[PDB]
Amino acid sequence: GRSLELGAADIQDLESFEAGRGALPARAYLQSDAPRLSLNGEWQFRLSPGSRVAPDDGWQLGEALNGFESLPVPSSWPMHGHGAPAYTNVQFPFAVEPPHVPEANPIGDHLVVFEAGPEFFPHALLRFDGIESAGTVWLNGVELGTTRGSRLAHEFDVSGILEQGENTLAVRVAQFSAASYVEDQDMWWLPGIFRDVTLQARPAAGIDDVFVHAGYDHITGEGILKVEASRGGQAIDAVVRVPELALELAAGTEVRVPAVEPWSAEVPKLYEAAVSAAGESVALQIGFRSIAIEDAQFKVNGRRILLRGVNRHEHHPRLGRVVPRDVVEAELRLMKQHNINAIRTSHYPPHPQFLALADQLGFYVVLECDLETHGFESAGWAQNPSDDPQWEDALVDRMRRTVERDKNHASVVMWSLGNQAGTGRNLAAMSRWTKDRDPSRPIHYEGDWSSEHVDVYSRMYASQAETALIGQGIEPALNDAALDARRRAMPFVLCEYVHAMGNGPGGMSEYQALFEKYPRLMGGFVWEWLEHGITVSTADGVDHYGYGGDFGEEVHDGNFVTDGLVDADRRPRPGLLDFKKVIEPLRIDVARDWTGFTLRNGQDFADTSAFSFRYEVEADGGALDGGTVDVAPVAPQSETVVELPGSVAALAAGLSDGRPAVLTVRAVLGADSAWADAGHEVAWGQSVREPGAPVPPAPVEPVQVQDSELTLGPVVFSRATGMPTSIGGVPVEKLGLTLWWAPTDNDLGREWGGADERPLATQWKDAGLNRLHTRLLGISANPGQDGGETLTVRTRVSAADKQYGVLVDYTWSTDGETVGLRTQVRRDGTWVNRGFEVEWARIGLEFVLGEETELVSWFGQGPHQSYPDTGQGARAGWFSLPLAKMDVEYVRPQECGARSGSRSAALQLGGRTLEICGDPFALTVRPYSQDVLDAAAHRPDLKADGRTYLYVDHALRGVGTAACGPGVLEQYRLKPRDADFILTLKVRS
Amino acid sequence: GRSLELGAADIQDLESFEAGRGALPARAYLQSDAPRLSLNGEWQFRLSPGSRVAPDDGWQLGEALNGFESLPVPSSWPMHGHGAPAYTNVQFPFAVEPPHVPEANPIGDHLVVFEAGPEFFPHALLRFDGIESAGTVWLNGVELGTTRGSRLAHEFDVSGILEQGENTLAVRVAQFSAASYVEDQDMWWLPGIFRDVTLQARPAAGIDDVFVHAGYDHITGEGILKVEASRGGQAIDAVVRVPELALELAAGTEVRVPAVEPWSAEVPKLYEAAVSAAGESVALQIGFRSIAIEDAQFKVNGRRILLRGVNRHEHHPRLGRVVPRDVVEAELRLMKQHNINAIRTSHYPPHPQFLALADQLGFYVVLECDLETHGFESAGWAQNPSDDPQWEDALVDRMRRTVERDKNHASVVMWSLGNQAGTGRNLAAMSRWTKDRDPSRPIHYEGDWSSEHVDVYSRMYASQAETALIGQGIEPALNDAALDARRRAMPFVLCEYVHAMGNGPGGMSEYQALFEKYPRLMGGFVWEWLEHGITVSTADGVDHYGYGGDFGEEVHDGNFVTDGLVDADRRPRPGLLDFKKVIEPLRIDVARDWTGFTLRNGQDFADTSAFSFRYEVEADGGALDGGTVDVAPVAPQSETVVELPGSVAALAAGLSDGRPAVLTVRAVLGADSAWADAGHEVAWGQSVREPGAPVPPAPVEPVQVQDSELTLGPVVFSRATGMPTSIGGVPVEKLGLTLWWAPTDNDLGREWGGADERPLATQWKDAGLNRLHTRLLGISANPGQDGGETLTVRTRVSAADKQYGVLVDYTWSTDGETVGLRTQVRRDGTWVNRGFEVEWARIGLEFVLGEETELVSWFGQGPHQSYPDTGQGARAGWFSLPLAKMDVEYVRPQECGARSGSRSAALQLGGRTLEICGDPFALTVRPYSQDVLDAAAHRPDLKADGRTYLYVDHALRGVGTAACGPGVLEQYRLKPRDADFILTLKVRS
Ligand SMILES: OC[C@H]1O[C@@H](O)[C@H](O)[C@@H](O)[C@H]1O
Ligand SMILES: OC[C@H]1O[C@](O)(CO)[C@@H](O)[C@@H]1O
Ligand SMILES: OC[C@H]1O[C@](O)(CO)[C@@H](O)[C@@H]1O
Ligand SMILES: OC[C@H]1O[C@](O)(CO)[C@@H](O)[C@@H]1O
Ligand SMILES: OC[C@H]1O[C@](O)(CO)[C@@H](O)[C@@H]1O
Ligand code: NA
Ligand code: NA
Ligand code: NA
Ligand code: NA
Repeated sequence: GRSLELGAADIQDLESFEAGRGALPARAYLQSDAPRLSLNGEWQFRLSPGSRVAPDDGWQLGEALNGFESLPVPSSWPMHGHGAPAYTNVQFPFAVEPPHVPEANPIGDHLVVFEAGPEFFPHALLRFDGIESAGTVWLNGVELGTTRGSRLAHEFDVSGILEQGENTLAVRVAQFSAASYVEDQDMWWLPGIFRDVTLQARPAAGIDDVFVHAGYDHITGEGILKVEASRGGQAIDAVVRVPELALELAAGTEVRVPAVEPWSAEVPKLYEAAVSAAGESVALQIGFRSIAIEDAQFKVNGRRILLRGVNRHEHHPRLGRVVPRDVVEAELRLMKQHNINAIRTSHYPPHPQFLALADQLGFYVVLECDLETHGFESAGWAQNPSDDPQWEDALVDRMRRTVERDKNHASVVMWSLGNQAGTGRNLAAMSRWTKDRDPSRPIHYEGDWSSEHVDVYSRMYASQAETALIGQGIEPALNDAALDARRRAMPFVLCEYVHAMGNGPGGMSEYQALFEKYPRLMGGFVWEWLEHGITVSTADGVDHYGYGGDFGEEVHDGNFVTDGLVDADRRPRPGLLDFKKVIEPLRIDVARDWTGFTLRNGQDFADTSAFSFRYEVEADGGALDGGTVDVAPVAPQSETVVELPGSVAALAAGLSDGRPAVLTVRAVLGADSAWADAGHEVAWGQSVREPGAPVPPAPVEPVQVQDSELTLGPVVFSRATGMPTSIGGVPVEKLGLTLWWAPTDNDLGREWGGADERPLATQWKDAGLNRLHTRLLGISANPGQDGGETLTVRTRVSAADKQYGVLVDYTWSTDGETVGLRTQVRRDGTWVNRGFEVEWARIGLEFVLGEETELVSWFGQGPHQSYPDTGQGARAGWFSLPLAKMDVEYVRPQECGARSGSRSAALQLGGRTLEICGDPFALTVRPYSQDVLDAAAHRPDLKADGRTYLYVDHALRGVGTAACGPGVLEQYRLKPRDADFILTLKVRS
Repeated sequence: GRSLELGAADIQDLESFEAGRGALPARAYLQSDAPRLSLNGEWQFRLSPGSRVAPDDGWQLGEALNGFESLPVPSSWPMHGHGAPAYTNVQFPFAVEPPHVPEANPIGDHLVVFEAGPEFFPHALLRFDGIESAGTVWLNGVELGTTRGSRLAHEFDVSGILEQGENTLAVRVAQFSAASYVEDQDMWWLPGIFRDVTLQARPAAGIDDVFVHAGYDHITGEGILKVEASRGGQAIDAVVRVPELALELAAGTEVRVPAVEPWSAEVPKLYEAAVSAAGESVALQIGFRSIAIEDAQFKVNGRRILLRGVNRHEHHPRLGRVVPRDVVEAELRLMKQHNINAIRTSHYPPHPQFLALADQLGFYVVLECDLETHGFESAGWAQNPSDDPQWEDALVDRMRRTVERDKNHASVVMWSLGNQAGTGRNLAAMSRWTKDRDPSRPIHYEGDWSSEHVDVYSRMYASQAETALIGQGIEPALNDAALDARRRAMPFVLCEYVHAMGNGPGGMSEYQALFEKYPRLMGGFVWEWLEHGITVSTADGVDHYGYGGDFGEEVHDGNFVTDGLVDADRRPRPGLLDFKKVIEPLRIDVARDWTGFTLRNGQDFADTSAFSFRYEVEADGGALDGGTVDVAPVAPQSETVVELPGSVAALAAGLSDGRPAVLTVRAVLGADSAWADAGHEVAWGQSVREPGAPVPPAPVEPVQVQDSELTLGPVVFSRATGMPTSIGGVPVEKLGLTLWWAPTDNDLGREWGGADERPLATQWKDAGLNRLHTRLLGISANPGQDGGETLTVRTRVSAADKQYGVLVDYTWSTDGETVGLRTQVRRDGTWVNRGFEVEWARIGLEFVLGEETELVSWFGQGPHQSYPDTGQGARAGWFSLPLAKMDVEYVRPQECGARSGSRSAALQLGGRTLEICGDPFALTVRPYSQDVLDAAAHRPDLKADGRTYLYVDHALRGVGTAACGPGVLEQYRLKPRDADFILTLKVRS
């Protein structure tokens, strides 16, 4: 007997190493006057759980369809109730045995009917800009071919198949195929026809492909122009016209434009052009720019540039991989509004419409091929497609389609072979093909650290320390002298750094100082631009983002998909506010005497003519003075000192010697730009006259003693515990020391190095920092002033089963009006647990009040959160926010919302108002406890309990980027130590 | 100013290093004719959360009590709604800063009123047999004293305080005190007055203490008798009478009884005696026995003994530390019924009534002092009370009270200083005091491996391998030559071994063989006798046991308190059934020809006269022959061969050469004993004629092919998957390979050694063994016989993200009646993950049937579960049980219920009956899946889903004792390997 299994034919095709069959030559995405009909819209769709059960019932004819239902196209079909999204980071969701596919393989059959007028005859084609991951296509029942390369475009000739009038298009899509083994990016698995489908006419004497070459000679200022045009792979006679430059030339000839204005991310000058043959005309946007590497520097138009980058995935919280155009435009505007100038298309080519937007708004684009075999690493890279000769044609095809589609856009300054694909022969073949095809753009690929087949040295998450050694050209040498000589002559780029997951990222300033200091350093791209949160609702109607595991995944990686500077709806996270400041292209150093400010132009090409420089002096009441000062344009990388009007300094000299006041100088847009309105803030700097130290109240009030209570002015103490039970009428339910916070995503990551690789969160739990207990040692009153007394309460704080502890003494004093509180902390015993030193999250106090807080106001850093190694974007001033807005809406709740650098605070408990002053402290106010915060997996898990949780911290730990990359830097760590700090409290009813 | 805190006086007393004040001389627990009044019953009780808030409102007078309510005494008050139980193993539930106590310290005020008649005047006392942990006692308002030593007795003189008529007793009990630091046993923390309270009259010319000395001369057979009696610490004139021995002697004089019958656990001969003065008489039970160590052997009455022991805690699932007397008697009977002969009072003296029961029923008792400082280990033993001079008086007091109370009982053969208390000067002081006081009993203590201050070498959980080296006297030497010479001359005891947590314990047989082989080995005590489950109910009324964490504990150790041979209600676990067989005191080896059996008397003193030897031959239908055979008494440690009646062997010779049959020889009690009825089984042995190999059915039926289904006789296959969808009408929902089981408690423990210390359960999860997936490679029919065909289904099984897999081929054959299934397993790729070899739990098949199973029957080992390194108690025969009874009711659900050694099985699905035959396999049937079993934390989490989960295993892993002690032994491990095995199936409707 012979075979009896079902569907072996479909599965054999899915297991194919080949690049897909039947498609036209890969070419550029071109704006053409040829008639076109978009087939996007409502299609019919049927889902089958595997190939062996996918019906073979002639559905491709579209007649008598059973089981089909409406579905929009383009779409990621798990976003519409057909199956569910599934998130994995590295691990494959199927057994690793290439090229084989699992039995559980969603098969989607798509069908649409459309009308083809006489414009699409004799010749036309069908274009698919993306199918995840394996498509088969029929038109009127005849097979056109298949598609491989989920984020790449495929075109099929329908001449003689397309019929006048009604036509029926059928597409079978398999989620998984052999191609899934090379599409293992860290993101959601989402099958579907997720990009545009277009019917295009191909008139005779038309234009199939165009290759624009627009160089710039920064010495002469000339533009070097050659525009290739071809039909069916052969060069053709066509006319290229550039009206603005008074140019008419034949395609295929190189000319020298006497003077062009060069293209850059800062000044994205574009010239409108058209290349036309008898039967077709293509409209182009030409940006003249040349890219070169010399003296170990990445240079554009003769100047080293600094990349202020992000890694941009394509994701939408409700449509999956389908990003509507208005979302693309909005988010690119938002990037510019935060001083971003570079984008890495992690880790695949974007929607083809993205390229023209990058050209127009101004971004340096690393365009990356759709290739990642990350899941093979855990097996020592055994069977890695990148080094398997059977995969060469498939991988070269991926690179070719990547290069051909976008080769005409000035914004693309580097080609990238892929991401986390190891090293191998097929990667070298992709580089060789690209170098031969387009030598005008350097090659990028991080996976091969030897850098044998690339033109820049790229790394991800290298420490600040190692980056400094690379910046100096003193990194350790490669074992191969020839390769080392090559790599040392390359400029260095961080294709991913300062992982922006949750609270953070920390340590951005230390990287940036190196970027500004060492020319070899090209800059870096933050990981990543957006969180891939998927919107989920409840019968309550409450909306929250879901992540890995929230969709039934047998195998997932949790919330590592929510690791962005903005949430899935492009709401900024605090890290973006800080990032904007870190990469600001102008440096403003306000003089302490308020006479002027130093201004350095950090841009690479533009001067300062685009900015209006404005100043304001704000005080306790409000603004005292302000205006605008004229600055002679400052050349790029140049420096000057700007005088402020004499009234500003005189105003500084006239203050009371205790009055706080802030002078802020800002650089805003003088006029509307393509990405923001006039007045938009780009850079800023401050100088502060800080408020004098607060006066401790004279201890003139005595301590009144009762059986179970002590009273000292407005404070009533529980005589049993020694802690206050109310201050001026507001109930105090608990007061104690804090040393711990609800772990951030970073605290949950392993900090490599040392024999201790427990995450900091685990070190804390093992140490008991989350379950502190306090023992009362004694209560004592002492002589103060004029019959007054101070009340000292001695305690020891520790945790169950631990011998180490801390002695805490609270000294209370009052004049009847304000309350003086002095806290003294002293280590008792060695703070070591499980053989390693315990580290602290904080040294602070937790006040639990028995009433809710409606409003929180403070003088310090704001408006958003700030921790020791973050908060660059938090400026000095007076701020006020409702309680809900003090919080930060991370998908997985975690420590957040602390306002470091606070000098004074005011909580409003309805009619009463609680004020806190003292030496600089961090402020946090929450309607729920830390234990509720730590336990919560999603924001709906957080509930108010009618209380106010007030945190006053004398010291804080940094947050770092330990979820992926460096942990907290040394200077921001918090090791157990003795400490003392003073506060003052007061209630206004 | 000076102090203002509350309750400093009470707290100062709780923090005291002293042994408690005001009590009478520690003495023996004596049965006296002096009038006594038990004050047990309903008391009044008030709970306060700490000393600083415990009222000082004169409640001791019992007048005008506010906040008091009824509570029984004795009691563990968290067992009655006042607070809650809390379980920790090693870790202290409070900060470790001796002698200080936490602010959260439940304070229980107890009060009772009683009448004192003229019998209690002039002199009387109050006796407290246990208070956890610190008691203060007032009678009619006057303080008698305090108590320390929670499981020790205290007596207070009330002469001149006790008043004629009504009296008021008030007791304040603090849960925590300085004493808690030395009472860190692995058990529930349970405050309360948990043992009897008694008013005793002390007539003039009475007897306060008695010290019985009853030695035995095994050469002459003489008894060496001296009975000390004293009053107020001075020897007194008193008469000792022993009627059975015709003895009248003065107390304080040693005499030589010409002939006594010696006492042993096997023959606990006791002589009734009375010692009397003018005003009081004490009734004693005297067992003549002498204990000695010679030639590195622990000897009683001149013979080396073998300890068949358990560690006995005192626990009740609803009363806490209060064990009712009828429960004590029942559980001690149950121990004897399972061949146990020794008890360790882990880790404190038991209720005083326990000692007379041990004397009467016959146990070798290690009586252990109330001392354990385990929680100091994690800090390098810093501050350990065992070596702190300030604790010497407190610890000597503990030992003194321990020794004095029970010194008169023959069952106590060793004194133990404590448990897991490290090493230190105070332990040496406790040993020195004990040696001087009672030299007739050797000293035990495991904590000091050098054994400097003990008379036996004790260890816990030493591997079988190290035990064998110790048995041979070739263990590694101590650095001190003098101490090494001493320890090598000591016999060796395992005070705890084969940890009996969950499924297990495994490896009991390997220890036992060493015990029988090496005289130096004294035996061992299983950890532990009982699970400390606490009963919990729901509104449903369903009862289940709770463990650590189920009572709100901030700090707990989960289900490690449920680690016993019986559950809290004394229901046997399978481990006890196996243990009974492992330690059976007779060895019965049935001859293969059924002519007779070898019989070895494993006892140390008794012959075989107490046993009736019975035989039976059981066959498929039922019993064929049986009767009783007369055995001449066999001396201890002697051997003989017993002939069986000729009809037995002739019956063996006459069987069909394929018929299964079992000959069982049993040793039962010939007459009622004190611990069981006549006919109770003590030892057994078997000889089996196994059934012939099953015949594979002739493959005469062909394979019928259809579009979506294949049929081969009674099996219908899904043509898409290749798996059967029904066999003879019973629906099959899934069929696949298994390599994993729901981790046992042992699988969750770390196996120390090797660079891999992940628990086996974690190794499995990391390896994906719990989430296997199967890919279909092909289906093929082949020529069988006379037009019949066999159907082969080739598959590959792996898991997501893994490259290793296994190829599984199912060959199906049928003659129309029975179904022949051959399974072939072959490794594909190296089964390595996270750098270490993957191990398998099993090689088997899981059948998921679409109907429920009411009954499971099989021929194999039973009735209870058996795994490769367990099941010693499972004997060969035919068994049948309802589905619920196939399961094992472990508190935390886990893998259990497998019946290894099965030759045939019959599941009844209502009207239809599914039969499985084949070479030996393991059988398991469950109404729920493995994923539900693994997820379940308590038995209510298990739910039936209307299906039958049938597991047929060709190979199984052992279970070991890795939760604490050795993991699975080498010969029971299951490393990935190729395998093949045949089965036959058949349905009877
Ligand atoms: O090496 C550490 C291990 O040592 C063994 O002897 C014993 O099972 C335990 O103490 C365990 O912790
Ligand atoms: O550049 C054009 C290239 O693209 C392909 O057509 C893929 O369809 C190849 O056949 C050709 O080489
Ligand atoms: O014609 C523009 C470009 O496209 C090709 O024709 C092939 O697609 C190339 O030969 C040319 O460089
Ligand atoms: O053996 C009697 C011993 O017991 C104690 O009374 C404890 O109350 C000690 O005072 C005495 O030494
Ligand atoms: O009297 C019996 C035993 O008890 C004591 O009197 C003290 O309690 C000891 O002197 C004696 O050995
Ligand atoms: Na996050
Ligand atoms: Na991620
Ligand atoms: Na258990
Ligand atoms: Na235990």
